Amino acid sequence: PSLEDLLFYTIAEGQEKIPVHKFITALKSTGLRTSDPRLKECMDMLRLTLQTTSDGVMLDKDLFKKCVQSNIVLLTQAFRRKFVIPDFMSFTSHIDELYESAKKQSGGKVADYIPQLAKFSPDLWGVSVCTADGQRHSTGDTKVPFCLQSCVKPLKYAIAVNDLGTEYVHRYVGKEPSGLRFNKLFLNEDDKPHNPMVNAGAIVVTSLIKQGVNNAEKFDYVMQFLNKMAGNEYVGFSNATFQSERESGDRNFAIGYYLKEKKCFPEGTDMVGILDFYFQLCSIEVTCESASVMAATLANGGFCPITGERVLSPEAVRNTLSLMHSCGMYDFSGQFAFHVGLPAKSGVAGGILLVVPNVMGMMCWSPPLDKMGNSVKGIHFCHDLVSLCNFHNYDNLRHFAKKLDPRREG
Amino acid sequence: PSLEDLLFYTIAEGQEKIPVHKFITALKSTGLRTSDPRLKECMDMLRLTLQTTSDGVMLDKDLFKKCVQSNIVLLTQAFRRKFVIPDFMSFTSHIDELYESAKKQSGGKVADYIPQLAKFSPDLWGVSVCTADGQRHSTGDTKVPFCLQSCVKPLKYAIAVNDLGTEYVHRYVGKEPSGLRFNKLFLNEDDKPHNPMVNAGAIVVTSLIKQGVNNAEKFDYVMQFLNKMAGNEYVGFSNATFQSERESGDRNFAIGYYLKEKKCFPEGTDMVGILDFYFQLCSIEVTCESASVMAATLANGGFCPITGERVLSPEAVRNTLSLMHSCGMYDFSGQFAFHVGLPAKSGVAGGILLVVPNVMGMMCWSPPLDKMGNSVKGIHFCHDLVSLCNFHNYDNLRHFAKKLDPRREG
Amino acid sequence: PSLEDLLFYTIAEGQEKIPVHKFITALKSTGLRTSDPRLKECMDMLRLTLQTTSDGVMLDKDLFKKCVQSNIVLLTQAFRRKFVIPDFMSFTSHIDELYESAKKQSGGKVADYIPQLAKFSPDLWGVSVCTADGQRHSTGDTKVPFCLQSCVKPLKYAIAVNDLGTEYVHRYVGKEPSGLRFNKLFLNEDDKPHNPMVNAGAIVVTSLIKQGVNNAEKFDYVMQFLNKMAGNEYVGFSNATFQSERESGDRNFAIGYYLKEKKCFPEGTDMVGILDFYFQLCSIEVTCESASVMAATLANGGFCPITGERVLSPEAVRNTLSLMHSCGMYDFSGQFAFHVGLPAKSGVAGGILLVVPNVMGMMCWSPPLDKMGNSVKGIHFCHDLVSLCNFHNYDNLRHFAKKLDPRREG
Amino acid sequence: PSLEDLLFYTIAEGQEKIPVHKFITALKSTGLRTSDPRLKECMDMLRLTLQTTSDGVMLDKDLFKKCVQSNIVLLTQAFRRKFVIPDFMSFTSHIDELYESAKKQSGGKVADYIPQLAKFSPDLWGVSVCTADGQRHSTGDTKVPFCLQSCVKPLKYAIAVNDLGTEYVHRYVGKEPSGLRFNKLFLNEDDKPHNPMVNAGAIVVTSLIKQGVNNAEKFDYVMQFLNKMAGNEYVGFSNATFQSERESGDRNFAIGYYLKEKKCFPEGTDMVGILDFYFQLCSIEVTCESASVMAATLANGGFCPITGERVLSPEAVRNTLSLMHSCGMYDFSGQFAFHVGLPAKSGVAGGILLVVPNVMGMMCWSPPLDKMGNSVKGIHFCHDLVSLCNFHNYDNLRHFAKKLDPRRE
Ligand SMILES: O=C(Cc1cccnc1)Nc1nnc(NC2CCN(c3nnc(NC(=O)Cc4cccnc4)s3)CC2)s1
Ligand SMILES: O=C(Cc1cccnc1)Nc1nnc(NC2CCN(c3nnc(NC(=O)Cc4cccnc4)s3)CC2)s1
Repeated sequence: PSLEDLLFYTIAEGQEKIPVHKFITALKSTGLRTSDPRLKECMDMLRLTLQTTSDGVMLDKDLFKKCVQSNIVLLTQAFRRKFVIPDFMSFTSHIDELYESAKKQSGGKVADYIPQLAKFSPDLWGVSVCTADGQRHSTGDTKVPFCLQSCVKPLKYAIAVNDLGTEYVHRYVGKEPSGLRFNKLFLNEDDKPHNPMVNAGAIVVTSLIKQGVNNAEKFDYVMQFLNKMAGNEYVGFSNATFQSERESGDRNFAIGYYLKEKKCFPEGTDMVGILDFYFQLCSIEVTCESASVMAATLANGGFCPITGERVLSPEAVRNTLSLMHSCGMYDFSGQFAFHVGLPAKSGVAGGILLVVPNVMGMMCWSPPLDKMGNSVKGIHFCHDLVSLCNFHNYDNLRHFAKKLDPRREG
Repeated sequence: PSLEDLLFYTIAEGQEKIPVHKFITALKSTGLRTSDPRLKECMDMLRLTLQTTSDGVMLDKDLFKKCVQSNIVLLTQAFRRKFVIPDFMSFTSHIDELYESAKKQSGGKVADYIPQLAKFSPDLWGVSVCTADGQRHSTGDTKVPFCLQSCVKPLKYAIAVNDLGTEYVHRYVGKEPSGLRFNKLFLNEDDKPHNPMVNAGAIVVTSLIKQGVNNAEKFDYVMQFLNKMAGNEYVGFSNATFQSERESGDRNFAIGYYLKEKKCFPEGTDMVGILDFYFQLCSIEVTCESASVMAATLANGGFCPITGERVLSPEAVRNTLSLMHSCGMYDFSGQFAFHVGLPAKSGVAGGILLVVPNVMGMMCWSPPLDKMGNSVKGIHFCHDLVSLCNFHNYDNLRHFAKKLDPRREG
Repeated sequence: PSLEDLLFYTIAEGQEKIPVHKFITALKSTGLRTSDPRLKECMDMLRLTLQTTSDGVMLDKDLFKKCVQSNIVLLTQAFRRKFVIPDFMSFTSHIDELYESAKKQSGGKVADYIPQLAKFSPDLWGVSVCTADGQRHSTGDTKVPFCLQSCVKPLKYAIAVNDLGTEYVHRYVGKEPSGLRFNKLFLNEDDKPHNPMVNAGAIVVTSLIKQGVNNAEKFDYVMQFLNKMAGNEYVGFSNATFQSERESGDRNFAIGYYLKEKKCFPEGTDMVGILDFYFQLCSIEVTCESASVMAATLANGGFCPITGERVLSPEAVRNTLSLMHSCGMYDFSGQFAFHVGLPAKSGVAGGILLVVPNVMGMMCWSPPLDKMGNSVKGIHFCHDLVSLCNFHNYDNLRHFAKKLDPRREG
Repeated sequence: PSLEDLLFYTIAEGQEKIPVHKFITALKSTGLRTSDPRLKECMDMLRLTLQTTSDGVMLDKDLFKKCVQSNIVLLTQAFRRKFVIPDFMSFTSHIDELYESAKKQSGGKVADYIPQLAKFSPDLWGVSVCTADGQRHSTGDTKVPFCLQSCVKPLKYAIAVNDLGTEYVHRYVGKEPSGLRFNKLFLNEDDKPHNPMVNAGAIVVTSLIKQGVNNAEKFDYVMQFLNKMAGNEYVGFSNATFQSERESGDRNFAIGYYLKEKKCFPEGTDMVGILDFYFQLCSIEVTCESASVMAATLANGGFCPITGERVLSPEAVRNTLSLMHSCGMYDFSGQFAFHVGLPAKSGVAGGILLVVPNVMGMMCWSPPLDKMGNSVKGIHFCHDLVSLCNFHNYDNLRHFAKKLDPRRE
């Protein structure tokens, strides 16, 4: 016996050779993408042999085995229906009506704080899925770049905990939501910002990453880090949005100066420089496809699902997902933690970085904000998602009424 | 083939009959207890045949089939390692070290608010486990009764949601934590108490249960409900602490009068009576074993693990562990949700009703409280439990560092 | 060939004969109810032959032919999927999600003008469907009686036109919406009330039905008419709300006196009597199921869908849905006609008698009104219904984007 | 089996030749025209073969399948009587007497506001039909050009909603009829014009189409759009009527200035320029044949029936037909909505752009207006049309007394 031939016969279906197109649509139907980095040796040796013998698209038992030999384990799990969502193509059908039912929520106002987020169309709306096994799906404006704005706050918090540890990082920032009037206090009773998901806490966290080095290297360090979270998909930077947050952030200068007064940074901090490094991290660009892999990295204990690389410590991922649970959606956070129960994080460009732990990561994006600062279609979509599947933090995996469980068979 | 004899041959050893004592120690090894209600028919048929032959206590393939036939389904998955914790014997050993390393915490103050919760010894300490499949283990003072006090707050909330629905119940009480700033206000900004786990909201929740009938019937109904949650194990009532909580609750009279003047009850409420019903519900007695079954009912989507009866709707259990996560441990709730990540609920008698969703339910009890009102040994124990197993709400089930996962084998 | 044998084998599945329950569940799957009046000969001879041999309960070619022969035309088209909605069982599933998402609409104020509409619970909520072919479905509090109030205005208008004709009836009442400046004037520029759906016009309409006869017979005639419109389902009368609307309708007395002054009644009118008759018609009781059949008569050209009886002339049906289109939802009529595009009529009890011409009739009921006077959940439902299917008056039956069309197969 | 011969055998009538005229008159009898754009490949190859062996007008089994092969789907539905109106030739017979009894309205007065609508004869009267499947018929003066005047309001409203969407567009214009003591207020209570079908509302919608660009491009953009709506039939422009409407529209200037005062345009609007663009859009020319195809695109969910192209989004068509229902016939709208129940739009030149949804589009035209501004022969025709068939918005498709159903056999 051998898994290469075991896999060979499962696609061969009693015939003696496999057309390679029949193999890739079998592959593409599992939800994997042929561009997947863990499939690259196999696609290399398929493209080589559809050159080697350009006659017959067809593959004998060793022509198949020489091609899938080096990734065979991940193709067995794909074809033996062992991915976390086994019937991925029903799931994407469901994603599609969830996307298309959120698509007709009219309302919201595009953030017009700066000329750069007024430049985005209200009818843009994209959602991208990446599961803990690399299965992907997108619908809508998923390859359109936009800035994370404060979707970067969990990502930089995780990096800070990864290099520094929870105890150090939480000498300087709290771990609870403020209370839903204190939309306007900077510090809790211990003179620490309430948590890493508010501006005062984010600014303090930004002050802890890669100390002792200038703002050019730190930005690279976070970008090197954000690159691996996305399995090297698109992570960019829009200098346009940086310059306009550069002279329209009197609040962050207010927070920055208030924090310097009450001695909330580590010794030797250049506060004004930390604000610029902060403003830059907010102008970093992604698409929903790029970002959903970042989200799935958090869904997968800190391992990038499409590379197998250890990006974040499990301690870092854990803290980041518990604070996104409770403080991730501005004033809607408690309502969100009750009704949706998923770690999510919103940003003013229209992003919602969503994580369904142990299953998948997501990014939803539509620029029209509601009156608390959260993308309207994102909020609607994430409600309909939990109303349809047992993904809520406190749904039961055995008795879940008439919800769906994409993790299961029939 | 047939499952009854298959089970016969796995116990029989290739030998020709099974001593009845070896069947029961094999049974107890899975963590079940012979008193299990879903095992009643099978233990009935053992007591019948241990009358027939008062020596020759060994059992045929056929007579083994005679007793186990009618509970064979849950006896096989018991013996095929298909319970949520398959190696239950080691897990309780680990529970045992956790219990006995928490046992050495000197500190804490026994509640002396009343002559009845001060009359309890500081050295009592009991921990009880019930898994979603019915496996049980206890260590320490697990069978001595004590009152839930405000461990009953999630339970009566669940009942309320069960009968009325989330939308009705949350016309009258919020669903967010108040904030470690607004721990001293009675109402949120919408003139509703912040959440069902603080006295102002609990009192309001108590006013919604089974309206239109007098307080004697109401108490009976909550007691019937608490009976099903515990699989008909011990739930009692201490008239002593009822009289001493009626004699010292100017706190609740203040809250009640404020809620009654401010139009926060449903119309036709006899507020002063509701306070008595409220005081009554807090004086209800349990043991840690009884209460852990109550807890496991919540861990199990609303099905009592030792009877299989659907007690609470999944909507009620989901909401109840969602509010226990964010508002369950008084001012320690945010620190608790961060470090422990389990829905828990504390009470001044020394109780912590703990839930590991999809795994197990628990009750720890030791009357010495810390200065936030939480049992000292209870808090220490749940820190050590999550520090040892990947039970935290946002641990990953695949990559989890140096933690242990009792759900798996080798 | 034979129409009965053809049906026999289509259900028999090639097997022996048909268990009587298999035919009955097959029947209910088309959406008809065994209570259907045009099915009653077939059900008479079903229980007639289930006394024949108290156990079979299986049915030959010629005993199946024995029962269905006399309704065979209506049963084959039901079983040949030829009703206006062929796959009725998903459609009701969809109605079910529509009902359950509107059920979460918090808002509204229950009418407290009278002690009789304040007595209703804010959470009562029912929706029920009857198609032009008699297929029925219900969800929620559909069997609870409530008064039509001014849902009766289209019905009595229809009665009036049926007996007198369009030209006579519109000597006394207009046929346009007044305009959202003239929501508060009684007469249009021709000294006629603007249309039959506002109180002055309804009051005038009440003055033309069965003139020359006393008010006791007049009420009987309208009740006989409403009986036929509902296929003899529930139509009642609340003398409480009648007595309470006559003691508090100074508005209507003002209207009556003004119309009497300006000579807007037919000669020989006892105006004060017509007001009493008008108040009576507003206190007529229905349930959502009864009233939805009334609606379905209007969807069906004036033929009762569950009896085949011609109740209203097509001239009356056209005009009444033409006026319900433009003047039916008080001040919300123009906004409703735009977005919903369905003839509807709202009433203060919380009813919306809604009609999808050529498809189905409906009645939704929830007592919370919004501040234009229309049931909140009723309005939300009719928004989502049209947001989901191509039922809007000026949707296209061929190119309709991603809307659904329950009228079609695949 | 295969469709070309199934069609061949249905026309051949068991015989072995088809004269080409027998196929073509069979074709016209369905109401299609040989000029139909979705038939031109079949007609190109038809007289190609009446050139190849140009004596012998007859068609073998293989020669018929060479000619009809690329348009076969639309040729079978035509011949299997599967168009929305199957007996088109009786229906047009009915259209003929409906036209001919309306020819008998003496009355009305021709618009003489400008010398260009006074130059038209009161006895001009044309009606043209285009069904949602492209079947056509006309009677009378159907090839005579005239301007849309305010027949353009539904068309440009649709263009705006197609590009802008319902919610944006109705930030600037209401969606209700005002009420008929209020044929004279400019703005409703939210300071928006009542609806896109009155001059103040139309002027505002004209201000939302293709903002930020010059007036020549804007006009071209609307002209390209109207061209697709008519399947590239006649859409013109009367520069004469433009000069006389810019010369005599002080109320529109009155309206324009009032709307400027009350902040009713989007920021950066050159109002006086928007009026000029508005005056141009009103002087755009059509015939009743061209215009009936425009109507049928609205009858057909936004697809031009004689080209198959998607021109308007289904949302745009829906909104434009709801507002033509209720505000389309000036002060006569409510009476028209009641008795006729069809989305229609009238114009000062004498046109009525009529739509029977899911069936057909129409344009009736006779310049004599009545005292509310609607062509008398137009209004009379549309009463008798609905008086004869179950086309009213709230007729029943199953029980309709003694009316006709041209949709049925
Ligand atoms: O006469 C015609 C025909 C016609 C055609 C052409 C020219 N003229 C007449 N129609 C009429 N029908 N009913 C009439 N008499 C009623 C007296 C009782 N109501 C009221 N009276 N006063 C009121 N005040 C306010 O509402 C305050 C307010 C708020 C907002 C706007 N305005 C006012 S409401 C209704 C009127 S007149
Ligand atoms: O006000 C709002 C908001 C609003 C809407 C609705 C209710 N409440 C508030 N909208 C407005 N739209 N237009 C306005 N001003 C223009 C002034 C120029 N015209 C005229 N002037 N005078 C005129 N009367 C006559 O011709 C003859 C006549 C007849 C009857 C009585 N009296 C006189 S028409 C056009 C209107 S205000």
